[PDB]
Amino acid sequence: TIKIGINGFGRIGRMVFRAAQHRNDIEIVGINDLLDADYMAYMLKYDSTHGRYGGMVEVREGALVVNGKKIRVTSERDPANLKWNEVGAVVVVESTGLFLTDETARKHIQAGAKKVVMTGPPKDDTPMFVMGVNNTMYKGQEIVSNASCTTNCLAPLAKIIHEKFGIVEGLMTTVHATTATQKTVDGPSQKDWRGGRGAAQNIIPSATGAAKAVGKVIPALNGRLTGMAFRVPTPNVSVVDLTARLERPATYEQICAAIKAASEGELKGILGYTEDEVVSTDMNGVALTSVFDVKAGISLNDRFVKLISWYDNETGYSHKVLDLVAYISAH
Amino acid sequence: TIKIGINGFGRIGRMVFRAAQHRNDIEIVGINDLLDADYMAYMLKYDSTHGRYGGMVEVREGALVVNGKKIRVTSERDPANLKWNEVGAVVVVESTGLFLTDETARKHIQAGAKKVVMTGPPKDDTPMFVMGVNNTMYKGQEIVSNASCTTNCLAPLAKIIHEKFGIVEGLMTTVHATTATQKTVDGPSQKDWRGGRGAAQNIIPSATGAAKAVGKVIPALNGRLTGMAFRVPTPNVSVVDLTARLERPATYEQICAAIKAASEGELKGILGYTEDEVVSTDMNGVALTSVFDVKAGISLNDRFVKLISWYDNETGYSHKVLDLVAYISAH
Ligand SMILES: NC(=O)c1ccc[n+]([C@@H]2O[C@H](COP(=O)([O-])OP(=O)(O)OC[C@H]3O[C@@H](n4cnc5c(N)ncnc54)[C@H](O)[C@@H]3O)[C@@H](O)[C@H]2O)c1
Ligand SMILES: NC(=O)c1ccc[n+]([C@@H]2O[C@H](COP(=O)([O-])OP(=O)(O)OC[C@H]3O[C@@H](n4cnc5c(N)ncnc54)[C@H](O)[C@@H]3O)[C@@H](O)[C@H]2O)c1
Repeated sequence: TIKIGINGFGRIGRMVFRAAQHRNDIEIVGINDLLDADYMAYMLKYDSTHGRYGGMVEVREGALVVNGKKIRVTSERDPANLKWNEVGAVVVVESTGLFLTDETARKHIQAGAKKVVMTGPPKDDTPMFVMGVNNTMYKGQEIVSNASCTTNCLAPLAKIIHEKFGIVEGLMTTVHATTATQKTVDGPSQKDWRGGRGAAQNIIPSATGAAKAVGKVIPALNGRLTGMAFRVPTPNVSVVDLTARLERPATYEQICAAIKAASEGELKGILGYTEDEVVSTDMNGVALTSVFDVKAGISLNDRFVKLISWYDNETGYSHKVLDLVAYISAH
Repeated sequence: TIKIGINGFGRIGRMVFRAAQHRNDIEIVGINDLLDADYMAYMLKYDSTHGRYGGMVEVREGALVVNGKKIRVTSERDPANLKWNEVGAVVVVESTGLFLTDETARKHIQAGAKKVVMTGPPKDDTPMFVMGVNNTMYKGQEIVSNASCTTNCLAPLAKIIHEKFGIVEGLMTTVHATTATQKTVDGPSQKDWRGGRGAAQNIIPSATGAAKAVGKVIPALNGRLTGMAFRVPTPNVSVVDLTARLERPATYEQICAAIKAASEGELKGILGYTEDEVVSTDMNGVALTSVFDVKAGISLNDRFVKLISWYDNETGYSHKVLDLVAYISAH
């Protein structure tokens, strides 16, 4: 069993925790945040988006006891102090949002861990992996990134479309749920002025590197994709809108058939497929990283198409963080 | 002044009413809905989106008195019974959403009006006009349409881009505010299943003919544009995202300069321009039909670009309804 630590018990930290509770191959042995143990237990027990936790949670002698297993709780702001080897944590999930460079993430190795997975795109040349797209390119690196939720939705889709028909060029928009970085009412966001504006009141444009990042995980698409985002007033679940110019002609039904085939084969469990009249809440809790929406998209012609794919930005990404942990542990 | 009637005193009906109150060339002489005069006064007086009406509103002898002028209030379900001649209403704004064919709209002419402006796209081949784009093509027709809010946003933008650089092909997404057709909680929408789902809970994909309609008001673009929509949990203000392949190379700066020039010249008061870090609420109450957002869009390369333009779907469209009324009255 792979023993892991979580640094940052936030939306992703807690949903990674939840995702682990039905896996036999991974066990959480310690959690670090800026919280007392009793408060951590409360944050795990109750969830506005995903409902009440479906295990037993208690606090005993300053540790979390979840379904019988003791979990060390610490509140070290500096992860270099974490003594991960003392609880046998070999991989740390770095989900604070704050430690996205080699130097900062490597504090966990200074503290006794063997490997680290960042839960966001790096600010340096730390390698990014996306399950089902380029994870097999892993070369034993101690510190890696699982990219972003948006990259995890776009990349599996772009893989299939590019392999089957070729992407000459593509532009992406993601319509994305509100996140923790945003504000309830207009407030200060000195590095992202639009992102300070009240989240529930507004459609809020945002830059995103997620489309360009697809060219890092699919090198054939380097320079062939970019995009942007709109943040909107929903609490979870997002959607990619990819407008692509194709190398070779394909009707909309041929495109749908290729995606369906991929969802049943190579990308099973990663890329999914629906023909139902779905809305965002229908994807809340779905562990797929990309769910292609047949009826939502549209072709102008045989070489210019708009493709729509959903992603539960909390749940799917979190399950794939653990898939990446398992992958790098076996390789 | 041009004496007009309004049929359907809803979001558009009321915002058309509000748009008329600082024009000296148009006078509202009668309003029809399914409502008592006292309730109609209440609906005008108070508005969740646009605030309190800034005039005096009184009810006297079952008519509205607004700023000391008498306005007839009726509640005829069948517009053939409206006796528009009795109040001297020459043009009728048809804003119920129900009478979008020649035969249904023409009931107003049977009822004594001379011309009708439908406030949505027709279900038949009634001619559509967009101010600044094809209104000069008007040929004296009795029954016309002002198209949709979305077409009024996209058409002025597409006009500038096509005229300056040429559009090979384009695909549009609009991220659109909730409207009256939607439901507060999951409810019945037999002709539009997704649109029945709870509006405030969901991102809701939706079909729209607005991009294809641009090809009717700009014939050179026939067959070159299509698109779709996402409905999101905001009360007003929407945005167009146009992804276009260009006939000749243009930098993002050159594109912006062409839009700025059009906004100051030919399309002044129709298409606007901002370089600020705006969000949707900043456009609430803006009477422009298209507001180009410099910082939100992005070029992949000199021939493939994503262009973002806002629209207050209530206010902009309503002002342009009155501009069309004035135009058809003088031509
Ligand atoms: N929410 C999503 O949809 C999503 C999806 C994919 C990736 N991500 C990424 O994952 C990261 C976390 O996102 P989130 O949405 O979970 O954020 P979040 O704000 O919900 O969680 C961050 C947590 O880190 C804790 N924290 C802050 N400083 C700390 C420190 N010095 N030591 C320990 N804990 C600390 C906070 O108390 C909080 O519980 C970010 O990089 C984000 O971009 C988020
Ligand atoms: N709201 C927008 O953003 C927007 C923008 C552009 C165009 N439009 C179009 O304008 C039209 C009206 O839209 P809205 O959003 O104002 O709708 P709405 O539902 O707010 O208003 C419709 C009004 O018509 C009244 N009505 C219904 N049946 C009637 C009848 N038989 N006789 C008289 N009145 C009747 C209703 O009581 C209601 O007040 C629709 O075609 C819509 O697509 C709407």
